[PDB]
Amino acid sequence: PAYRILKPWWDVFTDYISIVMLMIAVFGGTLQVTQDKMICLPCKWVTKDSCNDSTGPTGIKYDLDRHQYNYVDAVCYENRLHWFAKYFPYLVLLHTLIFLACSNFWFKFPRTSSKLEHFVSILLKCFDSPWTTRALSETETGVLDKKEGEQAKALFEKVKKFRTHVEEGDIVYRLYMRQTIIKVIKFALIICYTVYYVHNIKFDVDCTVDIESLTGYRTYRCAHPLATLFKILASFYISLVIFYGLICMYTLWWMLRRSLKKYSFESIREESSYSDIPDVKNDFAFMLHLIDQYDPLYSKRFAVFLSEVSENKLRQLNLNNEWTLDKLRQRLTKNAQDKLELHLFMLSGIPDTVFDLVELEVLKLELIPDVTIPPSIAQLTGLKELWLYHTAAKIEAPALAFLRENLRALHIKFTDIKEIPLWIYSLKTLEELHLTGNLSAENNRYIVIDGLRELKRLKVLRLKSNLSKLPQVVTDVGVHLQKLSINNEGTKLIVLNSLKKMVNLTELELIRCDLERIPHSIFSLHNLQEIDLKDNNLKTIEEIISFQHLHRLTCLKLWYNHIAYIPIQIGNLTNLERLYLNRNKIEKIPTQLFYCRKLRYLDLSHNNLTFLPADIGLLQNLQNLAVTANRIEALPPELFQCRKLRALHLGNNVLQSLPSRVGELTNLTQIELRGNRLECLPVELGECPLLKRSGLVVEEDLFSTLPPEVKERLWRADKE
Amino acid sequence: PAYRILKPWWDVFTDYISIVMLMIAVFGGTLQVTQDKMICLPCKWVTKDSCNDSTGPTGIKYDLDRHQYNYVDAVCYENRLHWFAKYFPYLVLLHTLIFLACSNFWFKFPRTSSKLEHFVSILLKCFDSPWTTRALSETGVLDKKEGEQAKALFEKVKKFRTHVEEGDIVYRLYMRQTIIKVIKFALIICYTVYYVHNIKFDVDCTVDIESLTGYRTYRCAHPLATLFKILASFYISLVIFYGLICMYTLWWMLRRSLKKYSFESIREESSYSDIPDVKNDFAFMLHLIDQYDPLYSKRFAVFLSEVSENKLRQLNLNNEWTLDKLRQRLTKNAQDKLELHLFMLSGIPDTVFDLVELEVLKLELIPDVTIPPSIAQLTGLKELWLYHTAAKIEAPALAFLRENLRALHIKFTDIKEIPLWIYSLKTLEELHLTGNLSAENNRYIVIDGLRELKRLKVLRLKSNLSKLPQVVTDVGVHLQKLSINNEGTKLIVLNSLKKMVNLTELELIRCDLERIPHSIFSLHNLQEIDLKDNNLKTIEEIISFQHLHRLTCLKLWYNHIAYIPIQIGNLTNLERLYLNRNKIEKIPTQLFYCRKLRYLDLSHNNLTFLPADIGLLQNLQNLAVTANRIEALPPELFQCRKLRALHLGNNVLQSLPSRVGELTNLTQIELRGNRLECLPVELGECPLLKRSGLVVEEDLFSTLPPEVKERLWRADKE
Repeated sequence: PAYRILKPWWDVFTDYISIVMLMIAVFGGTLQVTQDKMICLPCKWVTKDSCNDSTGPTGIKYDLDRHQYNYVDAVCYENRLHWFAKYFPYLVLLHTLIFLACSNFWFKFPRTSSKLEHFVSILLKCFDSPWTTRALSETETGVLDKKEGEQAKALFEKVKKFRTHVEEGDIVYRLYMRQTIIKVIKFALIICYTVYYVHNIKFDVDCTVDIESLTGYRTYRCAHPLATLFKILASFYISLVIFYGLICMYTLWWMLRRSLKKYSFESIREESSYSDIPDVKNDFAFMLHLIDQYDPLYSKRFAVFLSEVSENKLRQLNLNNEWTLDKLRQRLTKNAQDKLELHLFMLSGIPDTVFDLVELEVLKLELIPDVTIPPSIAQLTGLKELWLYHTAAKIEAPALAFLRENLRALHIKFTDIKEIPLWIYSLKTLEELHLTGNLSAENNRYIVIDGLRELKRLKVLRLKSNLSKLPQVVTDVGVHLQKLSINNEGTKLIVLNSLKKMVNLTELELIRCDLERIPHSIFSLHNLQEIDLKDNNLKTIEEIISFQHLHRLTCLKLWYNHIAYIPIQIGNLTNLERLYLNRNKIEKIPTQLFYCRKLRYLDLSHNNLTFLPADIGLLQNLQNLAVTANRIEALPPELFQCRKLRALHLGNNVLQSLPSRVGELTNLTQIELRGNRLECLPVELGECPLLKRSGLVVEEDLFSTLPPEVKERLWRADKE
Repeated sequence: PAYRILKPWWDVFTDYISIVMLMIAVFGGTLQVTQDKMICLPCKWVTKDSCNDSTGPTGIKYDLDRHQYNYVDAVCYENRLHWFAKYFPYLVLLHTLIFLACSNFWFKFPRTSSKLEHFVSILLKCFDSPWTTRALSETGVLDKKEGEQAKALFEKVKKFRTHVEEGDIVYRLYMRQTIIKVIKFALIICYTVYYVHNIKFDVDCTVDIESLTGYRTYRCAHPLATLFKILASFYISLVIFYGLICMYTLWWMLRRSLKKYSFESIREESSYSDIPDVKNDFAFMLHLIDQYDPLYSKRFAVFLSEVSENKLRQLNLNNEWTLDKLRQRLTKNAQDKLELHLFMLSGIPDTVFDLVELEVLKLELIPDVTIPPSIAQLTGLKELWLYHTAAKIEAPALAFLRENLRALHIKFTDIKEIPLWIYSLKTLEELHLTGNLSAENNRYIVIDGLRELKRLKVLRLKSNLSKLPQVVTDVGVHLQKLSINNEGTKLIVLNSLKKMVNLTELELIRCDLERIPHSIFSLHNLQEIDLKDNNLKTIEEIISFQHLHRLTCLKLWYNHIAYIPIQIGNLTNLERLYLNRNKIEKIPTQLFYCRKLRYLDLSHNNLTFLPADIGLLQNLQNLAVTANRIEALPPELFQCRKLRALHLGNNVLQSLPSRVGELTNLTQIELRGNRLECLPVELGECPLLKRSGLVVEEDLFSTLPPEVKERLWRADKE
């Protein structure tokens, strides 16, 4: 079958030498059996127990009939002919048979026969893999048949299983080594003893077989016809045995000096450049040096298929066949900005059809190990946002230039600096960046982001890296930043009075920065209009008067802090358009906060607030408000003065009764009252047009107290 | 075994000769084993160890028993008979076996055998290819799968050619085998024909055994000597024949130098020039196949040919794409033209030339494409887009396009992706260019043929131009519209543009001027101007625009203009003006002196007020001040009745003035992004405005009276 490739050249030569020696053995045996005789004649005069050997001549007569000739020849042949010459063909036959047995014993031993057949078959079908040729075709990738992809995946699995199963055995090598050694030693024996005894084949033989009572003679001389022929046959046989021994020594040295238990594949990965080709362990690399002696092409083809880069490409082609464009545009979803976005999570790579999703607007990556980005992403022109999460993705120069002028927002969440690609700074049209993952590492701080300056158009910079310091580079790029945002996730952000350098900062948001106060740099940042200081642990905030520097100060947030009182100086902060001070420890409300006549949106939930002053109606321009989880017990009438108010959130308070003045508020749309000890509700609450039952967040039992007309009105307003 | 085709006629003849030689050797060996003896008679009258041999006849009695006769016969046969005469059949057997071994060793040599089986298996399937028959028939329906198999066969042929042409092993082995056969035949002719005289029927032996026999000389008859003589004569004749054949083959191999295959006959007959000579160890195989049957060599040359591979790829692509899928993919572009666009295809499917309804064709990364005369079958085409698609043209296609192409879009990553024959067009009017073409010492040389477009009237140069080219300046003496976008590169004109007095609309996008050059003032015929993203901060140069007596539209948006110079009041001819994404904060009253103004965009600015002169612009129809800081709408805004779309989003509007219903002509308004509180009830009297034109949220929509809600739903519905 395929066993021809197992045998090296020196196996063919030895097999044919064995065939020739077996043939001469058979011919010698069949000739020696039916025709070998020994013609003996008596010696009349015997000198020194040996034959004397000393009118027309006459024939001597010995008075012996033919039957006596037969008897004496038989006896002389039986006793006085060397057993070496008599049994030559059978000895040669035995030597050839045992040589054949040693040659093919492993072929007939079922322990290793399974390994041999499995290895040769798998090598054949891997040399027959169309994927192997395509792997060296590149020495851009095409497409693999989905069925051929399945076949190649199954072949990969079977090859890995066979490697693990066979690299551990280590018996075939031992068997062939033993066979080689046995062949060498047996050749040595049959070249020593045969040549030692070869002179014993003589044409004439003197036998004194000591038979007189039946013959009357003592010594006899005999001619054996086949002595010349048998000597020639023995010479040819021992010459062939010498050749066999030469082959045995060659094979033994080749196997011993090579040390072929490990195969390095040192040329193929140096020529095809596939470093991901692992070396072969014992009982396997010997099987591969054998094939190399037959043909190294099979070795190269099999090593290419054992390569891991080949595995990556085959798996990527399987994925490319696996995904379809229609289902991709089906799964495309609206992101937090309601733009067409599909989060790429738990995916090793990217199918090649998805790069036809030209309508993609926002992208999100997650758990993708360094996927290659072909310029086919250039089809996805609308992609203005990207969310990088734990992915060291790799792009191509056309795709790089495409995303340079097609990306305006970006969101990086890297577990390491290497996960952020180096050519991101060439994407200079980027204006919104969202960084995550610690880059404030020791002795390499802010070195990679030194290229953030080069993003000249960077205008929104969201940072979550436990920033304990404001970088000089981030400060310099921040002079043209319109909105900077830093999330210290509990770490103490420090500015070293360098935040004031970013004068053109139109908005700023610091989350969990543990500032506990507002330095003069923030006040010196006059362009701030939207500001947040969440989880800064602020205790005293009376310095917000310096926020008067912010002439167009609109939104101010100091929520999630230790704040327990509100400065009277916030009265001079009339510019405040939006405010968010929840999750603090404030217990009262001062009359000065009501001077922020531009205030429109508010949130002061989860505080110890216990009353609502009469000047709340002075803040008419409010439209949304949240005061959940406080100590408010009654609704003052002035609270109902804010007619243009639309949304409310007043949960988890100690309120007990609801004044009918809530009916005065016509513009109300949503209101939260769940978490309060109310018993009866005024009917006027159901006279607000924009307010509906869905807008009215309140307990069901209190709603049952209202007239059924109010219930019907709320439901029928909810219907349309 | 398919190796029978590997055997030339002389190989089979040598095989038959060796078979006959083996048969006669076996016959001689078995007969010599069974019957070869000598019958000896002693000579009583001996002269000089020679038989002198000098009343009815009486027999001679030599006083010898039978066993003595047997003994003396054996002795003389062993001693006084020539070894060659006795061992002739075994020498013959040795010669036959070694001849067979020299015949088969290369077949039995695994190194050569692997290559031989690989070559024969590849050649058989090449002769079996379903595409070889078609290709040699043409010297047409092709299933996709058979095309895949043909391409795989091309790949395997290339692999084998790369792998084995380095060999030079089988040739050397066969040369050595032929040399060995020839020299061995010569030796076994010489020594045999010399010693053949030794075979005689009768021999004389003076074996000198007298102590046992008592005689001097013995004459023995060998019965089989005549038979062995006949066998030897037949065998030597056979050896002569074998040597003739071997020497003929050796000379023939040493005559034509089979190491290189000229490979010119088929390339000249079937017209496939890309069938070059194969190397050593491959020209050997091709020569041997030629010896057997050159039909298989011709069937292999096609898949060695490179025109064949390209034709097979083209055939596979054309079969892959059908008319129905192309008509399904036929869409409409933004120019209201029926548009079919193709991207990253190997070639041109020829089923496309039945869709005459196509008007705009777009090519993108479709390499090695030539434009066939079949495009004359498609006359409805009017725009061609070549995006990094280096295309060559055939004569009828270019002739048809010269009278049937009007607008051309060329996008290139390199100069050579621009075909040089495009200049010969004479009905081409609109041209759009995409790609850098600046150069050092040879700047703007590819476009030296741009002059050859005398029908060019509309031009667009997005070519990374740091300078205005000379040839474009020359060709500008007949253009109508010139579009320039240097992709942020600063544009240099420097008195090289004013010659184009025929220009009516000039667009300078991202030219990075930062200030308007003087030459543009020579364009009296200029009517619509754009200077987007040119970092313009001072725009006083418009004082010279009084020369432009038809200056109707203007756009200076995406710049850094801090203020509006009052001289705008002189440009009454302006009817539209877009100035968004600028740093302007105040609006001088002279801006409202251009009563012809109808459209205006002031988005993304530092504006905080609307002057009461806004009503002086009665012709105004559309406005966009989105992302500004306007607090309230002065009722003068409502003076302009023919307002038709307003964009007030992302502003600080607190309430909508009740005069909203006065503007009957209004068709859209934007109010999301503004600090609005309640929509006025007058919003219910809008004649043409609908919910589609009402850009506002549902929570502010609920403030509308339910009658207004019903009216808005009905207007949106139909």
